[PDB]
Amino acid sequence: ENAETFAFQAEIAQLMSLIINTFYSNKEIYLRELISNASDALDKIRYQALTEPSELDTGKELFIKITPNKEEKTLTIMDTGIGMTKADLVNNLGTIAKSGTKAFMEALQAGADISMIGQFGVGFYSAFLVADKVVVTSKNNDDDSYQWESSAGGSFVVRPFNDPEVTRGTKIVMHIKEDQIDFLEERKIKEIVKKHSQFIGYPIKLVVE
Amino acid sequence: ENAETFAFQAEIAQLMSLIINTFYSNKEIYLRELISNASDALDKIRYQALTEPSELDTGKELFIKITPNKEEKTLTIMDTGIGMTKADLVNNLGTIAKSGTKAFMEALQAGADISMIGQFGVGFYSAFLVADKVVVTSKNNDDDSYQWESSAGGSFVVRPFNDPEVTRGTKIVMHIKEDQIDFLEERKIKEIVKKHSQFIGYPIKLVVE
Ligand SMILES: Nc1ncnc2c1ncn2[C@@H]1O[C@H](COP(=O)(O)OP(=O)(O)O)[C@@H](O)[C@H]1O
Ligand SMILES: Nc1ncnc2c1ncn2[C@@H]1O[C@H](COP(=O)(O)OP(=O)(O)O)[C@@H](O)[C@H]1O
Ligand SMILES: [Zn+2]
Ligand SMILES: [Zn+2]
Ligand SMILES: [Zn+2]
Ligand SMILES: [Zn+2]
Ligand SMILES: [Zn+2]
Ligand SMILES: [Zn+2]
Ligand SMILES: [Zn+2]
Ligand SMILES: [Zn+2]
Ligand SMILES: [Zn+2]
Ligand SMILES: [Zn+2]
Repeated sequence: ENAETFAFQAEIAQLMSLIINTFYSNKEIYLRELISNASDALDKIRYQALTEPSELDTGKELFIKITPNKEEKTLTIMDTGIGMTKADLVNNLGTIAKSGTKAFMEALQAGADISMIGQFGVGFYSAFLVADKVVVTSKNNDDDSYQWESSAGGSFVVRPFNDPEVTRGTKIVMHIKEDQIDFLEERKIKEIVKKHSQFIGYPIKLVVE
Repeated sequence: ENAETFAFQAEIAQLMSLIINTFYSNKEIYLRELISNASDALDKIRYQALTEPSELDTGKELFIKITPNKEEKTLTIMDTGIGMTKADLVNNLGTIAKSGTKAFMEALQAGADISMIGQFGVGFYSAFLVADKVVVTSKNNDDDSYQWESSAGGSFVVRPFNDPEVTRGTKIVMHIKEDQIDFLEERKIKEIVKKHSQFIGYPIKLVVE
């Protein structure tokens, strides 16, 4: 079937614009948030396999892999976690109100740090701190493989998409803003993971390109 | 199926090598060769539709589209020509010897201009003058959609791949070398097309991304 275009719930769109359009000095927290989302997805498939071992027929190895691509100005974060169905992508990454959204916009306006984002249940949108466009390819055992994509602007699209690397899990491809390309450096990624994601229970693989 | 890997026939591998590893000025002829190939593919479907109009059920509009992406350092040339089956990709872009290959290598080493490539029946490999990697998505009415990819290793891969943009024809994505990013400029492209591809009988659309 075709690409379908969804609107972001209104407060999510406002938060996005505020995220993209306001200077923050502490942008590195996007990586903490996305790694923390991958870890939760990994937990969920790990616990599921304790009663249902065949949920790992789509891949036993549980990990996160980070791939900076300086030539193309993309940062990719992939995990072999539970993945998201078409409905999860539509429901969890844009259309449904989140209770923390509006509160976080108000906290930011009052001068709170951007690093609080995860506490408000909207950590995924930290990707827009460093990215102009974000593409999410995801395959859950209960659905076919789909792709969510948004350049902000109040809407996102979801289309069918098969990636032979994603047999179960989520690949997030961030298209890095010109003023944020520092985050594509091997050394910078290593430092941020080492300093802010040192307690994650899965291997984090960093591949250079 | 999944990805299959194919060795280039020996002389083609040697020609690709000579082409990537020797400095040539007049690299700009790659665009002329690729457009000429697109124009041939357009002609073939055009003539086919004269007796089998249902060959145009997969798209009536006959054109070429050029898309530079400076961010991603890619240049895309796309046509709605006859397209290539899996077998065409495998047979016509690498595995079968062409009689002009060796003759072209010796002509090059004897100092002939790179612009003569087309006259030797090997115009396609001019893409590797400006690109490190070339990815070809093609769909022919007699087969499923497939993708050919090479970084000139002495081999190429062919995998299944659907691109909603290609319902019939061919899309060439060139990953442009660091020193050749000038070819991504709107001004330069138009000027190369205006001077060297002047008499092509199909619309050539340029889209700036
Ligand atoms: N890597 C992922 N794999 C599976 N689902 C994810 C992934 N990243 C995000 N999601 C889904 O998107 C939702 C929103 O993420 P986020 O905005 O970080 O909020 P939170 O993690 O606080 O729930 C998650 O709860 C989860 O359902
Ligand atoms: N855009 C295209 N669409 C369909 N077939 C193509 C395309 N480009 C190249 N090919 C196939 O690859 C072959 C090799 O092309 P090339 O190396 O330029 O040689 P020639 O064009 O002299 O045949 C072509 O003959 C054609 O069969
Ligand atoms: Zn989160
Ligand atoms: Zn199930
Ligand atoms: Zn479904
Ligand atoms: Zn990009
Ligand atoms: Zn800097
Ligand atoms: Zn430091
Ligand atoms: Zn830090
Ligand atoms: Zn040709
Ligand atoms: Zn590239
Ligand atoms: Zn010229």
